[PDB]
Amino acid sequence: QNTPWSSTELADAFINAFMNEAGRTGAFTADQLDDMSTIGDTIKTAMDKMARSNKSSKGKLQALNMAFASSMAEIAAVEQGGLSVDAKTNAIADSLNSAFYQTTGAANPQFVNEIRSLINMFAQSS
Amino acid sequence: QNTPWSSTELADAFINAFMNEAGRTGAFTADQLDDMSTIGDTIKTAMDKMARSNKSSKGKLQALNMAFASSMAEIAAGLSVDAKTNAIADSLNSAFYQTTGAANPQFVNEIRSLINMFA
Repeated sequence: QNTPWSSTELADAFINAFMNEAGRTGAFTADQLDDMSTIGDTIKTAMDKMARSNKSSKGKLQALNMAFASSMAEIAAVEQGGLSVDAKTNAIADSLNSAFYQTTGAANPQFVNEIRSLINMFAQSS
Repeated sequence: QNTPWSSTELADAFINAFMNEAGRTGAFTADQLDDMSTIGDTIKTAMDKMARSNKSSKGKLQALNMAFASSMAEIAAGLSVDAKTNAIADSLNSAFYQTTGAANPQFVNEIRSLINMFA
């Protein structure tokens, strides 16, 4: 029903809202933000192609959105520079929540807590 | 050199190796393989352009590799989940072997863990 992946426009809106908020947190280096932007742009491109094949779905956009967030988690956990992993984790979580609010009018604590766990998981292997 | 995100050619090789092995497992539907192929093609193209425009980096290749691996897993997520997950794992191992000369059980275990969290 009320998800960021109900359409390509809202899915784009989610990624763009996240990118804007990530930058405003100040928790990430310029290079880290550039890397996030690259992932976001690539995911949006994929979403656009699937939309055009007319075999797209909320589920497929949802999967690409999870891939986007998983990449964000990896950038936060792996790339060095800027603040601590704990600060980065809070920044990713807040930036995701902002994206959920701007596209759905509500938070998504289940999704965000999953990304929190994912960051910790990636952080272990370093 | 030694990892799939060491260079653009190795990152492409990883994605192409994965797609070929994914098809050979027989665990995925034609539509699933098509979507995987589209996402793979999109990422490779982005990387190829980045290399030539001098906007590439290790950070972007490693993150794009995670976007790919997480996409392949989630696109897959019909048949049983464990069978699909094992197919995703076999495809990852084959891709690591063909690009780095060895498997990467650590990476695969992370992907397994990633699948469990989202499910």
